Amino acid sequence: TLNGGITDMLTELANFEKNVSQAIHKYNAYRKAASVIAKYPHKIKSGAEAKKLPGVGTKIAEKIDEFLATGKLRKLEKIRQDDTSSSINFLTRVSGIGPSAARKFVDEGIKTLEDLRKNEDKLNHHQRIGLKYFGDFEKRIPREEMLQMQDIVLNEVKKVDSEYIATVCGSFRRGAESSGDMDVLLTHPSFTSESTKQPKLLHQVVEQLQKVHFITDTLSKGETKFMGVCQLPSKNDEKEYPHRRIDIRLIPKDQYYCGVLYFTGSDIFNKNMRAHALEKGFTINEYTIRPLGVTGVAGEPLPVDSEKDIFDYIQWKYREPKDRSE
DNA sequence: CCGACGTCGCATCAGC
DNA sequence: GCTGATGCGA
DNA sequence: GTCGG
Ligand SMILES: Nc1ncnc2c1ncn2[C@H]1C[C@H](O)[C@@H](COP(=O)(O)O)O1
Ligand code: NA
Ligand code: NA
Repeated sequence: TLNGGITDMLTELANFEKNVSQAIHKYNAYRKAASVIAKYPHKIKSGAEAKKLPGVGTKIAEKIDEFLATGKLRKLEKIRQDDTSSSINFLTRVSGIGPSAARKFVDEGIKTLEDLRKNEDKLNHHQRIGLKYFGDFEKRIPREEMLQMQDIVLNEVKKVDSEYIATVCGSFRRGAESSGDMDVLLTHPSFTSESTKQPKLLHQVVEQLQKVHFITDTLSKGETKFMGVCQLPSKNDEKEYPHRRIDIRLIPKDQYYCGVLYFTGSDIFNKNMRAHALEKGFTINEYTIRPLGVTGVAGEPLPVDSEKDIFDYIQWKYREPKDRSE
């Protein structure tokens, strides 16, 4: 209502720049421009007013002038009508098809899901699974579902080994009523840096979840990370729950809790905590915490074993995930 | 002017 | 066959 | 595209 019309404009140009022009840097720029505006409690009456905000320059200021004066963006309308560009942006929506594949497909005449089904012998394992759950992937995951899903993973991860620590991070940790992705992090005492690579640990857990029919498909799998699809048990009378995305990541006990807080969020929280860490003399790198020197030479990573453990370094108190928004 | 805007493990591909 | 670049996803 | 050395 306020600046929703402008934000929608910037977000469209953002996706265009990512999928069509393949300019991730201009994509992030347009995305950042829409962010600061979405936090502005006032109706932007002119581009000059918007340029004041960090992330908005002259180009975006001029665009707003046209959007308010004419009622839309002239350059944006040409993009929408352009069959070639509008189709490329669509194909990328499919998990597996990126900005490169989408273009290669359109050149061959493949532009829709219907056209994809015909030429399925041209899609790899990932691209096929994506097409299969095209809609199920674009749907949001309610907290209640996340809770039910969590119990299963926790029950199965402990049922296979009591020394397994698994915590679902992300928006879920912050108490979000939604999620859209099930990011799980796990560790074991038998895995601590110096310890040799463990292709048995992650594989062990994955097999157990597939054993109870939770994990349906697999996008990619290795010795440390896992990416696939999952689904809750079919309910009586009612229709079965949609297929959801799930990522499992094995992390050492030395980088576990340090890696937990990072994936716990938020995106703004990481920035504020990264800057404050440097103010005291420490530097965060997702994995460990290093005490830099007078010239900035990071030293030997100091021991970490908990969530508050890291706060007991930068003179900060334990801030609850429900408040780690900013 | 003009270069920096995170990352990185896994699957597919190129070249040798 | 092995090595190394490129594409993809959060 | 937007910022800052
Ligand atoms: N450019 C860049 N650098 C570093 N981290 C980034 C960047 N862009 C996004 N993110 C992080 C911020 C969130 O923790 C996560 C997305 O959360 P999700 O719930 O998966 O949408 O990705
Ligand atoms: Na600005
Ligand atoms: Na895609």
